[PDB]
Amino acid sequence: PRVSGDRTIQFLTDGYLLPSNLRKTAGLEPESMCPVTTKLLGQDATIVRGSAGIDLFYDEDVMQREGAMPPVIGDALVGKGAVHNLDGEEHKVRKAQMAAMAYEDERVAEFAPLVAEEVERAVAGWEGAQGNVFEDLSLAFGRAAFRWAGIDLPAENTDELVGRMITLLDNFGTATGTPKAFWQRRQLDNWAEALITDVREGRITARPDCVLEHMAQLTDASGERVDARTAGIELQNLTRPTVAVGFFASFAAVALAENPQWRTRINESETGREAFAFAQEVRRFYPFVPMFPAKATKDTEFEGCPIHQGQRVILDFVGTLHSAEEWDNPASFDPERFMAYETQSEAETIKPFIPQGGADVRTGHRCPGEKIAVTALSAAVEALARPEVRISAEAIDINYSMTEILARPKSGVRVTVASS
Ligand code: HEM
Ligand SMILES: CCCCCCCC/C=C\CCCCCCCC(=O)O
Ligand SMILES: [Cl-]
Repeated sequence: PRVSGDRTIQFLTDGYLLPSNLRKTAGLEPESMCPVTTKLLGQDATIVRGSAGIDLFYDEDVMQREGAMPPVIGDALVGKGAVHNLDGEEHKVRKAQMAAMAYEDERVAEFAPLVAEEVERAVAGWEGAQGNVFEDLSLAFGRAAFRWAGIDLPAENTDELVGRMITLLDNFGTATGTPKAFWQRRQLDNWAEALITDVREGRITARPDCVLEHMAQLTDASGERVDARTAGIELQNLTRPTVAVGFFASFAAVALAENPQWRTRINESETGREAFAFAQEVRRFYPFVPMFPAKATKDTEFEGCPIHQGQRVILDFVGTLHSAEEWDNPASFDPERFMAYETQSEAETIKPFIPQGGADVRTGHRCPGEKIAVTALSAAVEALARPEVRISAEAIDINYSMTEILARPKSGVRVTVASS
């Protein structure tokens, strides 16, 4: 199945609708698991979804990531030289050091009380006042992430830096926004490089064993220190994605407005199980990652479709999370799907549940921050569910576009907390 011509421009016009539009234009039936091939950025790109597509995408014998993400997105979103761009043993060494920070249960346990405290502070700010879920909980997540990582700055400086991260996250995916995103990336990289250099030179003392110390000690496969700007880029890759949970928190507020019986169950629970299941089904249901790219390292073949060395293979995330072959009633928002699961580690066993990537965290490129992200999102769900939180139901607060990346309600979701 092929779609003719170069469809690069259609990525910007279609956003999250791009993969299902191309499968339709190719003549596939709805719910087909067949790959579809088009041209993007002057080369072939084959779009795959579902369990077999996951197995292909994460097969590092045939897939590489260097050069897969277009720089206009990647250099703004994750920065130059980031772990996302690495392959092979160098990738494994860098990823081990980053997963040691984000993915270890004891470090997650350190994050949990910090994010609960910052969420509670944001929500207290809504009392008798006009709050904004996206802006205020993204800020709360960023404050928690800096405290968690051992980045110790005056409150005004932290808020300003977290604000730059929000501006970057809110703008990197559009034609109008990309100059703003690249401006913020420049300032943040200068800031993080200066901080790493200050730690390495002894001008700033980092808490022993904190994330900041470990990023200052970041080394490559030969044992040599990574340069200071790259280390600062990796420090941002362990703090900015926590800020980005604000997108899921905005959707969670929408979902709580739309699912008042689940909201009641969360408020009446003693266990946190409903809030966890609700947070997971927010990550399954709402659009965040549209798709993600890799490049073939050698000629190969996938379900009768030839895959040429150097072409892109694009895993369609929305189409996997919403595949009727992989899920029962995928268009239904239903936290019961996850009520039998107790931890994020257990949720990893669900093969098509890939909101932050698939396969294995330490041996592949899968996100190492899902435990942090579910911790932050669950804290948000529990605080947003409380009955004194009044979530706006106006159209600009509830609806979101599928044709712009990233997606969120235009207003950010307006909220207030009832007060006496
Ligand atoms: C809104 C929340 C988040 C989303 C939607 C998200 C999504 C993703 C996705 C799609 C990938 C690429 C997976 C692949 O290449 O196959 C990824 C990788 C990564 N994420 Fe997350 N993430 C989030 C939160 C976090 C958090 C909280 C952290 C750390 C504290 C984090 C750190 C990373 C890192 C370091 C990588 C690169 C891993 C590698 O290439 O080996 N992310 N994330
Ligand atoms: C031709 C290449 C086609 C592939 C284009 C892929 C577009 C990907 C768009 C957005 C990726 C979102 C990644 C998740 C961001 C949140 C975590 C973070 O801050 O790093
Ligand atoms: Cl299911």
